[PDB]
Amino acid sequence: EEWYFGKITRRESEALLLNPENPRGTFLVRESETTKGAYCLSVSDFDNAKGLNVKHYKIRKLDSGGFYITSRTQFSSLQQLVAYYSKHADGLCHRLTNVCPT
Ligand SMILES: CC(=O)N[C@@H](Cc1ccc(OP(=O)(O)O)cc1)C(=O)N[C@@H](CCC(=O)O)C(=O)N[C@H](CCC1CCCCC1)C(N)=O
Repeated sequence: EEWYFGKITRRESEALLLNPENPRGTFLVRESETTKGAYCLSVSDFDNAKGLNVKHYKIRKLDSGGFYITSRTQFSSLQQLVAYYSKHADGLCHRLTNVCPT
């Protein structure tokens, strides 16, 4: 239940997002399974080559500071990241739209 999904798997994230009900920009935030201390923004997309597909963006945190996907654009928290990208794609595949249901 969203937007923070905590310790779900990459593949489980993907199975959730890829519900055909879900529009482009459907998203969740999870822990990164593989980088410890990182988080992950997982977003549903579409192209006519791949069809329905998902992109994953690592969210790093500086020790000393803020959260980021790109290091020139930082946030003092995860809700501020999410609020930003809800208004602007700014290099993401798509603007954040629905939170992932379930
Ligand atoms: C295999 C994979 O998904 N890697 C992920 C990263 C990841 C790793 C571990 C995670 O943790 P976990 O193991 O739990 O999933 C979660 C996510 C990945 O590279 N995404 C791509 C972007 C999505 C895509 O275009 O696909 C990525 O960073 N692009 C970078 C940077 C691109 C830019 C684009 C402009 C805005 C700032 C980012 C690159 N190439 O310069």
